[PDB]
Amino acid sequence: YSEEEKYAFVNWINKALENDPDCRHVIPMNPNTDDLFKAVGDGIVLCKMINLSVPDTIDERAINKKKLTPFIIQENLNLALNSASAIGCHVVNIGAEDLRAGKPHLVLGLLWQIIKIGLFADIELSRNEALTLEELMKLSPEELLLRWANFHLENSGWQKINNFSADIKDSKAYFHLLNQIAPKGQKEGEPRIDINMSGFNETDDLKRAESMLQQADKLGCRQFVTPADVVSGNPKLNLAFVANLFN
Repeated sequence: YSEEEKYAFVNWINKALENDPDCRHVIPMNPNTDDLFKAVGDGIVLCKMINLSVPDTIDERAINKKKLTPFIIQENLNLALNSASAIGCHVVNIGAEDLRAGKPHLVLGLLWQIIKIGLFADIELSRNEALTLEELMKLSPEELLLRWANFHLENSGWQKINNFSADIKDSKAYFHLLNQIAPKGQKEGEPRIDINMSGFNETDDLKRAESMLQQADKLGCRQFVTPADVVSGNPKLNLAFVANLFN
């Protein structure tokens, strides 16, 4: 199974459910161990995540938290599966038992589907003034994102990209992106954040991804990729990192 996805998903979930009063028994998880696989076994985390991607999908009142017997748990699990299928996940290949047993590929497969949904949703249910608009509307989340990236990419005089894997491996594009995407101080009350462009000339691709990521952190966006995932052009993890900068 992908250790890189496991790790990425742990740090995302730890951040997402940091202050949830119902997950204190399991959050923060250790990204280097297989506790992501055991943590999922009671259904609570999954249900919670579903509502983060699509609000009001599961009633909190319907999730069982206290005194979890085996039956209560499978109820939690089946509820997670039925609701996820309902928001668009392809989960026909999994039942409560597989989750209860923490099967890697299955757990990582379901988690991604829920995460992607919430990542892409914001790009969808958010724009209008932010943009024939009707035609741009008929544009998929991923293409709309490349359109959005390339926009900032040219406003900074850097060349455009055609993808988020092979094209982003050296961090030079991500650097100008962060640079253009950073707060400028003009709003209700969000202060400017200027990012350090040194690191851009790091020479070692891996040392530049670290520097780039160090800057993404200032924005609160150091998620989904590690220097290694940036340099290997991981498509899934690099797509999620970019969608999050939009989001």
